[PDB]
Amino acid sequence: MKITVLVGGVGGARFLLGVQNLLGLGSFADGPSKHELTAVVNIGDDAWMHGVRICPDLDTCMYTLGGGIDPDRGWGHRNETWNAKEELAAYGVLGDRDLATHLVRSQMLRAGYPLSQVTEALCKRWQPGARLLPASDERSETHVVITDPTDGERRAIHFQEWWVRYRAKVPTHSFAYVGADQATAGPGVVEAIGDADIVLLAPSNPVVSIGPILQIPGIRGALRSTSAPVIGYSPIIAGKPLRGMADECLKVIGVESTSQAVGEFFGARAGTGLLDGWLVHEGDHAQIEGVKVKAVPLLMTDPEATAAMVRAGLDLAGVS
Amino acid sequence: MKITVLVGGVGGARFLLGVQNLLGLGSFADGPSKHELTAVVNIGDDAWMHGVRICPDLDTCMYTLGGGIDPDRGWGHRNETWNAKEELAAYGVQPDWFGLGDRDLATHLVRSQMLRAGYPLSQVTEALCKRWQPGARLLPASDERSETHVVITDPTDGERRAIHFQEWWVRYRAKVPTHSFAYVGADQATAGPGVVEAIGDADIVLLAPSNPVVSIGPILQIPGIRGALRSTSAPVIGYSPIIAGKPLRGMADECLKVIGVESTSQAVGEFFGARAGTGLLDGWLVHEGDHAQIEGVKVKAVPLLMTDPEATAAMVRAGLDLAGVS
Ligand SMILES: Nc1nc2c(ncn2[C@@H]2O[C@H](COP(=O)(O)OP(=O)(O)O)[C@@H](O)[C@H]2O)c(=O)[nH]1
Ligand SMILES: Nc1nc2c(ncn2[C@@H]2O[C@H](COP(=O)(O)OP(=O)(O)O)[C@@H](O)[C@H]2O)c(=O)[nH]1
Ligand SMILES: O=c1nc2n(C[C@H](O)[C@H](O)[C@H](O)CO)c3cc(O)ccc3cc-2c(=O)[nH]1
Ligand SMILES: [Ca+2]
Ligand SMILES: [Ca+2]
Ligand SMILES: [Ca+2]
Ligand SMILES: [Ca+2]
Repeated sequence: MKITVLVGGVGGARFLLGVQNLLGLGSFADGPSKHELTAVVNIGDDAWMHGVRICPDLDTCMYTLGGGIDPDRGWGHRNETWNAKEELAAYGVLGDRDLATHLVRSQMLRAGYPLSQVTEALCKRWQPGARLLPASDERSETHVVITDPTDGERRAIHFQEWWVRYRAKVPTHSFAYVGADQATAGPGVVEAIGDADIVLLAPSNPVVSIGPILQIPGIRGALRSTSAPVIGYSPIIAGKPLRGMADECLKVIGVESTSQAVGEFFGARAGTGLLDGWLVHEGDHAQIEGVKVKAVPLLMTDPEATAAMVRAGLDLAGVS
Repeated sequence: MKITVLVGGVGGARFLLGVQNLLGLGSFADGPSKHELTAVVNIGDDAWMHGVRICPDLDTCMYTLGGGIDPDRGWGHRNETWNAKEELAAYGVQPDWFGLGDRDLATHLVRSQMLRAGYPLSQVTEALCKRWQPGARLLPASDERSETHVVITDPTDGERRAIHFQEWWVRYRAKVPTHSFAYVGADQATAGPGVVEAIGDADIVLLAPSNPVVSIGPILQIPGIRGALRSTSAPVIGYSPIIAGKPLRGMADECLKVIGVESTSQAVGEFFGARAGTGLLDGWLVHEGDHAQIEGVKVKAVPLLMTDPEATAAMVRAGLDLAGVS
């Protein structure tokens, strides 16, 4: 009755919604449920900005599961304004509702509360119906090393600045996980991975959403050691118009945007890797030595479809 | 050439506007500027709230002179929204009694981040003023902390408590029994950069008709500042903030009562005193129809309503004239 999912980004929040729907948790609860959902949430995008601490993935899971996301925009609060952002532009340097979260979190961190407890405190308001554990209570911020065009020097940029400003506009060389080597697995993270009935890798971006969770010392070891089946979900959805575009962050590490490539990225637990099973969308193929591969529908069209997706993860692992 | 004015918030900014219109400064600039206006701004109301630093007096002048102030509120931005404040309420956090506007919050965020990175307030203020272009030099009385505290009888328990000015003013609206003010940090605060010099090199120094106990007073509590006023060669002209028989914006009467000073122009004048003896004033202007005696102080009844920048401009002229300054 214990399921733990590693997540990052909007897609992670959507996958958790499916988990909740299948198991009657959170918004989808009819009576008190038989299951506990634990999310090990990416902190690689977290940043100090404008004197306040911003944790996008933890916030996106919290708001999404708490039913606070705007149905028509898909991101951000309902009836959001960006007046504070507007004045910040005028000052020459982030919704208003979003800022309140930031002020509260910042006040807690500066008063000594670790992020895990900041998160629990915010979740008393949102009541996501899930345990959202930050991968780490220490800093571990995903950066991108570019060739800077002012002087030609390699520089590390915060992933967030890279994504808006520099992506596809200057040469990019690698990712750096700033602070990761000095970070420890956040409270409960190794325990949540060790005691689970099943561990699911959400179909988030493998490099910058699941990937940085894996750079936290202790987390990768937990995954290799745990007796819970580990089932990963492919993030590659073929069949789009013009056959889609390759993933920009997989490009940075020279990894093809195929279910086969992302699968080899995580690799087989039978070997040095992390996966016992690997789900791909129907019509897609992957053969990976040691890894059970199955094509099923993998579109998170709504919680009902994601619930089917989660159900197929249990079945491949053989978990009830 | 050089005018230095001690100011609070809404009233100091309003008086400062009069200075600007009289001299063709800031928003009122019509051709080459012949004058330099320096404001020494009260920092006694400054407070940390929700993890961000609030400087209401500096902000209100900054917003007012820069054409951003809320016309009917007198504090905070025009067309302000309060969604961020609303969300703080929804999270159930404290204090829920202090209005952090969404537009206003950006100032607080930029200011808080710069101070935390070691920038002194004076530099934060100049930086913020590059966007607003107030047309005046807004000097914090000090780059160090000097916050007015209020000794009340707390209505929860009947106990004596000290509260920050913000809680006295915003939460209780000065309606709790009030016993004294403490200028916590003033004796340890150094006069801000340029403040003593602006007082010394001024052709004239003007005390805006701001709140005497909680707006001008706390400036005068910074050790360096009071000496500059006494030791300066520029005449010091004060404006009574009390228009006897006419209630005015703010709680000046309540603040005067705490320090046991009658709400009359003569009493406020004597509060500040005469430079001939132990005081600070050379001159002291009051509203027409008001009589005031101050030994050592030239007192002149003149119109004293800040109804508009043109009317205030005349008020400024009457100080120059009483000082004998051109
Ligand atoms: N398999 C699968 N992957 C998806 C679906 N929707 C989105 N994704 C993947 O989710 C990734 C983006 O999600 P995420 O890592 O959470 O970061 P985000 O950019 O903030 O949304 C994309 O690279 C997609 O490949 C879906 O329905 N199925
Ligand atoms: N003489 C005079 N004083 C005024 C007038 N309008 C407001 N005041 C005074 O100015 C004070 C407010 O200025 P200040 O203390 O800087 O504003 P605050 O800090 O925002 O309260 C009030 O307490 C009033 O007594 C006016 O027209 N004439
Ligand atoms: O009465 C109020 N005055 C508010 N003021 C005015 C200020 O608190 C006091 O009027 C001054 O301290 C005294 O003049 C603010 C000033 C700021 O710079 C920033 C925020 C506020 C918020 C309030 C408020 O919520 N209620
Ligand atoms: Ca298609
Ligand atoms: Ca004030
Ligand atoms: Ca000091
Ligand atoms: Ca004293």
